[PDB]
Amino acid sequence: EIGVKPPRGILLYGPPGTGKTLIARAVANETGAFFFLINGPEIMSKLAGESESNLRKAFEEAEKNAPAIIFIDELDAIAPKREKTHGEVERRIVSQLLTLMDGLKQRAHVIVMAA
Amino acid sequence: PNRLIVDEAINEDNSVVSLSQPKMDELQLFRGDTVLLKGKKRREAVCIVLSDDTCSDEKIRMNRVVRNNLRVRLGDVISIQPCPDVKYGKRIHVLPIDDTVEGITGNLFEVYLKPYFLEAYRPIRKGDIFLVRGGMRAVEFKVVETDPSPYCIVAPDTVIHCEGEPIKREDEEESLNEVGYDDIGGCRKQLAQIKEMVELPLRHPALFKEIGVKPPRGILLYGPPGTGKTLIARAVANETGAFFFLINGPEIMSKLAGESESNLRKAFEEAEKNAPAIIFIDELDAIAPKREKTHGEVERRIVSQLLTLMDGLKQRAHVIVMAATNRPNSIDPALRRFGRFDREVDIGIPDATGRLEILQIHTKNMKLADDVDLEQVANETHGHVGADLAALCSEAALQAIRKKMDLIDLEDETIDAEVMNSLAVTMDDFRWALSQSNPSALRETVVEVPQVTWEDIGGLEDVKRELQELVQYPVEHPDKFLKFGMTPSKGVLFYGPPGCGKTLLAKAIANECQANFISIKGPELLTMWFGESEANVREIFDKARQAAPCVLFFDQLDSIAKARGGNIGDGGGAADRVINQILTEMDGMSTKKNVFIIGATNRPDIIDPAILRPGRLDQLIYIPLPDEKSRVAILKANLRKSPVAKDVDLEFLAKMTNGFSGADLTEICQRACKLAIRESIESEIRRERERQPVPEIRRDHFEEAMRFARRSVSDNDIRKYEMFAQTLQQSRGFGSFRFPS
Ligand SMILES: Nc1ncnc2c1ncn2[C@@H]1O[C@H](COP(=O)(O)OP(=O)(O)OP(=O)(O)O)[C@@H](O)[C@H]1O
Ligand SMILES: Nc1ncnc2c1ncn2[C@@H]1O[C@H](COP(=O)(O)OP(=O)(O)O)[C@@H](O)[C@H]1O
Ligand SMILES: Nc1ncnc2c1ncn2[C@@H]1O[C@H](COP(=O)(O)OP(=O)(O)O)[C@@H](O)[C@H]1O
Ligand SMILES: [Mg+2]
Repeated sequence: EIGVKPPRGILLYGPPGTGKTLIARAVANETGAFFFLINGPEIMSKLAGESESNLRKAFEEAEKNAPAIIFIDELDAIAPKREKTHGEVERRIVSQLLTLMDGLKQRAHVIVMAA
Repeated sequence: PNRLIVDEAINEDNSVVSLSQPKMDELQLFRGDTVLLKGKKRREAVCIVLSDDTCSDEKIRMNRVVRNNLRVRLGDVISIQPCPDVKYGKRIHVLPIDDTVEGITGNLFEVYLKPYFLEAYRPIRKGDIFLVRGGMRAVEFKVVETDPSPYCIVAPDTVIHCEGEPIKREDEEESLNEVGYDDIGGCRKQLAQIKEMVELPLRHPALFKEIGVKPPRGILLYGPPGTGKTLIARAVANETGAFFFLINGPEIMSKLAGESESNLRKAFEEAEKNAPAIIFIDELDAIAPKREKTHGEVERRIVSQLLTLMDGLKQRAHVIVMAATNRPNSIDPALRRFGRFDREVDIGIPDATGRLEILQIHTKNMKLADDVDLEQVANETHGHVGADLAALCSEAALQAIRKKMDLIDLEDETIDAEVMNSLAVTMDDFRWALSQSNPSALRETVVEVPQVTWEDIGGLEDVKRELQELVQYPVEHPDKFLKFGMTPSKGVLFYGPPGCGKTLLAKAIANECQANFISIKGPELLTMWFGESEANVREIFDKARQAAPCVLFFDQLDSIAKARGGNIGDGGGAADRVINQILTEMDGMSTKKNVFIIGATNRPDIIDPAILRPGRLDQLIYIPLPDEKSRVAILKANLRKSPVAKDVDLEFLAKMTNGFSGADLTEICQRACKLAIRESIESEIRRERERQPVPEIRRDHFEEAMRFARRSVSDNDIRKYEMFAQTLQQSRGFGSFRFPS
């Protein structure tokens, strides 16, 4: 009705153990729209190149099964500060995540949540 | 004459234009001919030209479909030219829009294309979108192949096939939402320069060949973050139809030896492969610092690679390399050479009209009420940058949303249409968003607003007028000073006994006046380091110079400014060296920007006279102890909000309070009200005690109040301030200036 931009990026931050994963599971159990969860350790465990494919496939499936709830638990694993980082694979994953974040055209009805 | 104002059609379908017959004679265009139209972002249209008796000479009548094709709206300007040599079509490929054929399972060809193309000889182009009625819902099509290309006349023999993959709504929405020259506000002159460097050689290279010069291939953009450098780059790249390649400084940088060089080489290889291209290197400052300044060899290696790449790039390629930086002085001077971004284009903080344009751009899609006024928001956002303005609009939308949550039920999926239509952006929403938004030009100098207004300040009417005039006359009336050919005054110093309103007169300007306010505590700028204390002075003035018109306020200026050379204990001359840095900033060899310097000092005699000369702090205003009339105004101003008993005679208090300062009167008001708090608290407690009053402060509260009050400034102290103001009078040409005869 008002033609505005919904906030696609939601960032939950705080001391650990507070229940961000608890909120993640609560959202997953109780959202009618499609849900798919990705973890920082899970992405980093995968070899070079396949993590690229995993992230792209996850986002593609999310926008395919619209609406979608994209959750990245332990985001700092996959997006360490570019000012202080060494791994080029991590740099490329940061660039890929940035591009995919900018990719949404808002007709995908896909929300991205970070803990 | 070719340029035409876009006008509404009356009976015209997708392939006819209705124009004035006199212009048909002027342009030598005959009825029934096929005509070529070009619009914004490189869109071409072929139409059968017709004449109309009701069309204005400068206007062209067209329907919605072609305007949507031509990406032009009513009031825009389009080009009209003959389109000869258009042959009949052999085989044309059409493809429908995905959202127009949802649920349609009929034969697209027979139902839609045949009635539309039956014996009509409609001209078409590759990429055209035309709307055809019929069936159960009007169907749009996208023309993807034309034989011949890109123009053909659809003859009856033209084999028309519509099979294939329907076009997604993604490309259609991108075409409308692709950035362009319209999405830029507040940078018209810089945009014109960039047009001259980029668009003109592409449009008319014949002029450059005639004069035999090669236009520069590099444009350097510098300004505060978010001012629109990347947006300008993308807009100029999209309008020229050049492949926009974006490079960020951090992601090029790598720990491995030579990897950043390889990244730059590969990027330039991709740009030279995909031509025309416009390389954009954001954060150029971090990637390419000064080779002699840096000690890490990788930075100098990156700079040398960039030099060799941009030098070998100029092989008559169609690639233009532009970069954005916050501070151009950090960039290596080897880059500033001929070529290698040989021209620098400056993007600044948006002005009032510029930010008004930016708000109009960012609210064109948004629904707005009739109560909301855009010029108001343009005024109130004093130092906001365009990105901040877009965030402001979004935050106001979410403001309306959080207002209207309580009406809508999140549980049910059903939506009410009237509740939906009620939703619109209101002025209150912009006010909230502005209250919870920051100016990025001043985000570093952030401070709370104590909310002081000119009506709050009691007395000082002559001094109040001068502050209004000095801050307002240049910015509000710039042509008037040009008419008289003299620059305005930009310096004020307040000296007086403590508590008389020196800080109030500055806290009023921070709110009322529409000028940026950067606030400085006295010893704030000083640093224990050798070269930082003077550097802090430089950066604070640079911040104020950037966000002009700005009011720079030096509270307790006596600490910063001393008569110089007083003693060797001043940090080994560091204190006296800070003076010299301030002296050049106020009055040095730089163009006088709209930076108004105000200083509030208690003791002015210690101030360096080089500060107090005209041109730095030219107007010295003495704020005395309030007089009988002034003390009345202070009392009324303080008790304006508080409920006061009618039997209180505020004029009587001012008569007995002979020498009390301004803060002394405010203490009495606070003390008088403080006792009234004590009385109401006890009476309320007594009511609780008995079970198991004073709506306005009475005159009885005042009588016990004054006996606690006292005079902050002694008689001897006033004499010192009184002595100083007398010297200024003695310095002037004696006697009231009387012109002879
Ligand atoms: N003319 C006045 N009208 C109204 N209130 C005043 C006036 N003068 C002083 N006050 C009151 O004095 C208090 C603070 O005074 P203020 O900060 O303006 O003093 P100042 O002259 O700048 O002193 P200092 O030299 O100590 O910094 C406030 O409560 C303010 O309302
Ligand atoms: N209010 C709560 N109710 C139930 N469980 C909680 C609550 N707060 C925390 N937890 C528990 O703490 C864990 C949350 O850890 P979390 O902070 O998500 O780890 P990390 O932040 O390191 O990923 C969950 O397993 C959850 O069971
Ligand atoms: N002159 C302008 N007109 C319209 N929008 C602008 C303008 N300047 C900046 N913006 C907004 O700022 C955002 C982009 O910020 P940008 O200027 O690209 O960052 P930076 O210059 O720091 O790289 C865009 O959303 C754009 O709408
Ligand atoms: Mg003060």
